[PDB]
Amino acid sequence: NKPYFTYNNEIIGEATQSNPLGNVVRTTISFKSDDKVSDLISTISKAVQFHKNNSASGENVTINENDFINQLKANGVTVKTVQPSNKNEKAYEAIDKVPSTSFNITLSATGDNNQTATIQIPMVPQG
Repeated sequence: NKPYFTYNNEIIGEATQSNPLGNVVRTTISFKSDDKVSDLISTISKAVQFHKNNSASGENVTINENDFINQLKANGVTVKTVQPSNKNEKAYEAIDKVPSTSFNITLSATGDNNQTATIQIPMVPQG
């Protein structure tokens, strides 16, 4: 009766003893220099739904942006704050430099009865 994610409405499996990569989504999110962090999070969030138990309707995953950027940074992405050119513009965070190697982003959520589900989403740099 476990909580679970879907990605574009496909049920994502658990990591199992036999298949420890059972929760790696069959997708790739591409990213490149100048991509807005908000746009990458939006792409992931549109695709991912969490289910707090086996029969529950899907709910939006809310991805913490600080956690997300720290995952990017640990995996060789450098991040820039693009500064506003005057007081009427807003700063935003964007991909600065990309690594050569793919990596997974980890997303977890806690459902009913403090049961946690985790999925891994592959990130593909374009150079």
